Amino acid sequence: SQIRQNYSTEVEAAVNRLVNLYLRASYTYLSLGFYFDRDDVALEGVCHFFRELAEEKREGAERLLKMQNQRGGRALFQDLQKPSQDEWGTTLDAMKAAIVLEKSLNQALLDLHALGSAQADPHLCDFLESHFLDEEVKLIKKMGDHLTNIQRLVGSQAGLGEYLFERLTLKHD
Amino acid sequence: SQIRQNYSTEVEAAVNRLVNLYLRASYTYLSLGFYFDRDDVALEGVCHFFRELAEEKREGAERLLKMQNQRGGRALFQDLQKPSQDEWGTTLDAMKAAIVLEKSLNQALLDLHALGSAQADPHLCDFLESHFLDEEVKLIKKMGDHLTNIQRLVGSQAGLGEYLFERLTLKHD
Amino acid sequence: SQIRQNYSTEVEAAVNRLVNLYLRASYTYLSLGFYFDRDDVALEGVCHFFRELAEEKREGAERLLKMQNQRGGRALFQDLQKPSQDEWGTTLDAMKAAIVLEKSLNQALLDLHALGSAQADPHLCDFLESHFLDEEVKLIKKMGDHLTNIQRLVGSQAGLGEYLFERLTLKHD
Amino acid sequence: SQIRQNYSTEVEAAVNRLVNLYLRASYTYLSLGFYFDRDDVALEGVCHFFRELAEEKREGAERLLKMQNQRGGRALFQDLQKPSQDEWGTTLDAMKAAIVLEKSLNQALLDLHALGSAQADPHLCDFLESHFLDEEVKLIKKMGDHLTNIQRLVGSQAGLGEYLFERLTLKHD
Ligand SMILES: [Pd+2]
Ligand SMILES: [Pd+2]
Ligand SMILES: [Pd+2]
Ligand SMILES: [Pd+2]
Ligand SMILES: [Pd+2]
Ligand SMILES: [Pd+2]
Ligand SMILES: [Pd+2]
Ligand SMILES: [Pd+2]
Ligand SMILES: [Pd+2]
Ligand SMILES: [Pd+2]
Ligand SMILES: [Pd+2]
Ligand SMILES: [Pd+2]
Ligand SMILES: [Pd+2]
Ligand SMILES: [Pd+2]
Ligand SMILES: [Pd+2]
Ligand SMILES: [Pd+2]
Ligand SMILES: [Pd+2]
Ligand SMILES: [Pd+2]
Ligand SMILES: [Pd+2]
Ligand SMILES: [Pd+2]
Ligand SMILES: [Pd+2]
Ligand SMILES: [Pd+2]
Ligand SMILES: [Pd+2]
Ligand SMILES: [Pd+2]
Ligand SMILES: [Pd+2]
Ligand SMILES: [Pd+2]
Ligand SMILES: [Pd+2]
Ligand SMILES: [Pd+2]
Ligand SMILES: [Pd+2]
Ligand SMILES: [Pd+2]
Ligand SMILES: [Pd+2]
Ligand SMILES: [Pd+2]
Ligand SMILES: [Pd+2]
Ligand SMILES: [Pd+2]
Ligand SMILES: [Pd+2]
Ligand SMILES: [Pd+2]
Repeated sequence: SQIRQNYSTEVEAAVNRLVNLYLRASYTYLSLGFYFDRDDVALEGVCHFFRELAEEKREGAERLLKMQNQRGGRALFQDLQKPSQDEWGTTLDAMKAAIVLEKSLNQALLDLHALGSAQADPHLCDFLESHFLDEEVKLIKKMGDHLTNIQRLVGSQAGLGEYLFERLTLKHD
Repeated sequence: SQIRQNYSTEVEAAVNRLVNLYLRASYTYLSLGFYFDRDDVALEGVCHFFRELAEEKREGAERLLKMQNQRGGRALFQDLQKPSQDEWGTTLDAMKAAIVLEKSLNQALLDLHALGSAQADPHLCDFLESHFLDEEVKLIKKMGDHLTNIQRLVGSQAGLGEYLFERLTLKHD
Repeated sequence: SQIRQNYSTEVEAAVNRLVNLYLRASYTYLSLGFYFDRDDVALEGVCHFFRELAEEKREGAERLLKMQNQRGGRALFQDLQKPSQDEWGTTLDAMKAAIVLEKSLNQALLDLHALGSAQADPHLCDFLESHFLDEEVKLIKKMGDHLTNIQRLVGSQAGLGEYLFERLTLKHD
Repeated sequence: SQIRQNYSTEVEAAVNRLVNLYLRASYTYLSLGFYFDRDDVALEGVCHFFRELAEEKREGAERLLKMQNQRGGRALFQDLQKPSQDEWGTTLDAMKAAIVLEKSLNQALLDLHALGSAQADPHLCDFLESHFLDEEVKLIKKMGDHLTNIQRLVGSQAGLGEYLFERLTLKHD
């Protein structure tokens, strides 16, 4: 209790929930990544795109935890539920699932920001702005762009389009 | 009056008060620093920790003054009261006094931010966020950590614990 | 099914279970790390030791998943249960909990190796040997050493001993 | 006979057979490589992929021979039969033939390892593990991945898919 100042029990609880959501997202991306690495799926560009996102979500959770400790709150961890699917279908299906996931994280961030604004907590506000809200927007725009390109490349020749997208948009170094 | 825009007389007065509080804090840290440099106290790690904080508070006051001029307000200086003590007791006593001081500065920042939000002044809001609120949080967490370690090192052997903290946590380059 | 060769359904299931155990361990270390970063605990050496172990357990899970895909098995993820404690007591308590955890992972590795030897699967054997069994042994020896030193430093002056261990054994760069 | 120790006549014979199988494989890859270099086939990415595999199989045979001499066994060479085909069809046909070949080599390695484990010959075991079993697994996963991508790229437009795979997956420096 020695440092805690202007940090409500409600914000503290909502930051712990958000941490669980970011770790859940990280776990979802780990599964997406290993799915595309299956010898019967074998799209390497799609597998590391999803593995970079896993790392990013884990880092987001870690930033939230550091902040919680900086404000004198107490981290409380809960079970992490498994990803929503065991098999993720096509690149199109996966990118759709990813956007749905990012939008749910975005909405949780907005819900937390609204809470902090109602709680008169400008530090929370500035933290969430500078570290999460803009990265989320940029990420969702990128996924939106990917999805449009995937979608354009379907019809008639789906195997061909899925290969070319991975080779020409996704793949790497 | 040629540039001043959306900058109330109330915010202007509160920024001048905050400048006085930061200079008061800087002066308090100058005294803490020279106290630990006394030949009958002689803890050099504690003396420069407090001298870096003096510089930081002075710079915070200077940032506020620059902003006041940028917005077309007018700096007005008042007498600076002397620090609350002439002798600061133990490292434990001093770190406690320092935390009390930072928390009072933090609360003044929150009070100013609330004022600026009530005044519809988003520039003030962004200024205080990006430059003061987060640094204050980080500083108070660091002092909290120090205090916990000091506290742990007492009982039975206080001289020994105060020496070891200065040597092993504080001291320097 | 195009590549899978000499890889039983039993080994595949046991590798998925082991992956869950390594991720659980990683999560346990994340919680231990943030616990020691609390302003009312404030032992930084203990916090990053535990954060390096979190990364190591995550990497172990990832190595297992890559192997599973190399052999044509299918990764299946389950819920990750939360760590066994919300508060981890002293450095001594924490190091004890860590050793218990590593020994349970070690035993799971031995159980999997025995399975693979009973299944006539020399690739599994060589994989587990070269990548997990020796690292586990080395890690447990290191934790054992830490625990002995912690234990030596208690009696009479526990706060002092816990500070000195963190400063002189643990802490860092 | 001056050095030979714990090395059975049965293992020695099986190592000579395995050497013949690796040289046969190397010869098969030499033929696959020159087939794709025909002016009426002309897929350069597919031709050097197969030429790197020829070199790798030759090196595997050479490693086995060196080991045989290290253990005091005697290399005995037999006729090398010609590859199973004179013309290898499409890239798809060829990659399928390659996987069949690697899996037969893998099975021969497992059969030799089982022999050495039944013969109480831990050196053989460690040799085969560290030098052959893992490389074989990794190679077969890579071929599996290739085959999946080839397969995806067929239907309707086979010429186009075979060109794009060679250009975008296979080809080189
Ligand atoms: Pd506290
Ligand atoms: Pd991958
Ligand atoms: Pd990648
Ligand atoms: Pd990847
Ligand atoms: Pd990658
Ligand atoms: Pd990348
Ligand atoms: Pd706000
Ligand atoms: Pd905000
Ligand atoms: Pd704000
Ligand atoms: Pd003016
Ligand atoms: Pd000094
Ligand atoms: Pd100093
Ligand atoms: Pd000094
Ligand atoms: Pd100094
Ligand atoms: Pd310094
Ligand atoms: Pd505002
Ligand atoms: Pd603000
Ligand atoms: Pd604002
Ligand atoms: Pd398969
Ligand atoms: Pd830390
Ligand atoms: Pd550390
Ligand atoms: Pd740390
Ligand atoms: Pd660290
Ligand atoms: Pd380290
Ligand atoms: Pd074995
Ligand atoms: Pd083994
Ligand atoms: Pd073995
Ligand atoms: Pd001999
Ligand atoms: Pd060629
Ligand atoms: Pd080539
Ligand atoms: Pd070639
Ligand atoms: Pd070439
Ligand atoms: Pd090459
Ligand atoms: Pd063996
Ligand atoms: Pd072996
Ligand atoms: Pd062995």
